[PDB]
Amino acid sequence: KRFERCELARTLKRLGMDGYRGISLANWMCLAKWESGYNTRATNYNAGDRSTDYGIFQINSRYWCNDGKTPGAVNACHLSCSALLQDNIADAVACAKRVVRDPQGIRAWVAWRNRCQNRDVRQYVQGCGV
Repeated sequence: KRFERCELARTLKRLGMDGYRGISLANWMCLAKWESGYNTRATNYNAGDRSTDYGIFQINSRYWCNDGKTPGAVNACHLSCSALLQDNIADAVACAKRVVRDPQGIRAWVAWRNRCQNRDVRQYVQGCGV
């Protein structure tokens, strides 16, 4: 499923993302936009370390979810990576919350640093009624 901008903004808001650990909804939108283009079925294979990035937030299998094919990986969100490929993003959001509960926070995603950190992300939630 490829969410429409505002559709996703309200979806994230309903799931408790707005201001979760100090992160505004606009930042989460900016993350999803650059990570997957709002696409829940997005996946990126990293041939170098044999891990795969899953879903709307492109969450990595080495640490966050289990796919049974990433060497010496852990499953911190205690989810099968399949859970991160559903149209319903509740499980993915629970995992994204787990990710930011770590020391880096939203900085865990290099894409957020490159495309959202110290940028104007207001645009992502304008007109969405959030």
